[PDB]
Amino acid sequence: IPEYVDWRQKGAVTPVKNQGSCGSCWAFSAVVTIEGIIKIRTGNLNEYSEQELLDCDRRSYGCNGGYPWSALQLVAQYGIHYRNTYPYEGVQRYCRSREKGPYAAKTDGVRQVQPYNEGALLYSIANQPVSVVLEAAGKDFQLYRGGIFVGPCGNKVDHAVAAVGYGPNYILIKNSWGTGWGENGYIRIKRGTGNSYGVCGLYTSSFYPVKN
Ligand SMILES: [Cl-]
Repeated sequence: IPEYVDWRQKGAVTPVKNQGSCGSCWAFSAVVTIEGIIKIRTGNLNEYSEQELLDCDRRSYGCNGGYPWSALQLVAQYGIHYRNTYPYEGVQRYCRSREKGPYAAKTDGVRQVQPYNEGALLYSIANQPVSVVLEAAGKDFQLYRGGIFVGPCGNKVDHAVAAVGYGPNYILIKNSWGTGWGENGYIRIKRGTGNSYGVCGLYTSSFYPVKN
């Protein structure tokens, strides 16, 4: 695998968003991976709808929270519309996918990374952006501005984000808290400690879509 990865430099990452007060991190996580795989597979970089997942993933709980893997399964079975055709309203509503015309994109499956395994996650990121989870409730994570973050933070994960790259001592993470948080919306999380959870629980639960 390469020494350095950054899918932004391949034009596979859309601008940073802000989820607001809604508990929709799981949908923003999933869309990052969708935007990435469609660019890698088709050549187009486009913004897809987090609201559609919020409204239509019957296995999640709207603004109470949810699962990136179930969002990705829904996109594998049905598809997803463009974000501008189905914009973010910040509250759950009824599923309006049928009123939006044919889907803009569709994947063919979902895969899971074996947990607590830094190298398995690195291998997946080299192929495409990966949905991951972490503990974001600590003040240190909330006040982060740049550099390689070593914590403090525990492993009680609570927040889905996306890994869009890595380097020798870090993994590169795109958050959905606006550009005003972190390194222009991003954080470099330290890798290579002697902790099997990863720092901030980073290796707890990672998934990615597949698209023939
Ligand atoms: Cl280091």
